[PDB]
Amino acid sequence: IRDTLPGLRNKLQSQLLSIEKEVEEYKNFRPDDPARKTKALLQMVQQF
Amino acid sequence: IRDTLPGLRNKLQSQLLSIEKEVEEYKNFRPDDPARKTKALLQMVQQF
Repeated sequence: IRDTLPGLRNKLQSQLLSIEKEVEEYKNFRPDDPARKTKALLQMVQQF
Repeated sequence: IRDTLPGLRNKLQSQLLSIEKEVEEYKNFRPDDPARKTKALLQMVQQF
């Protein structure tokens, strides 16, 4: 199986990269959190 | 005295028109400004 792992380890390391950004918001989410709620509202309004 | 009044009235109406727009965002002001602070922060960030 090896002799391909460095190709495959990178092949799914990039996959982990493509989601690590949103995983930051998702690790510590608690309902009713005013800080996250208002920050999301502000960025949504700005992009709108 | 009564001849001059129309000019004063229209000029002061124009001046109140000038100031009312600034009063629009200044209808209310409470200590510690719970939401005005966030709104002004967003305005400054967008301006920057």
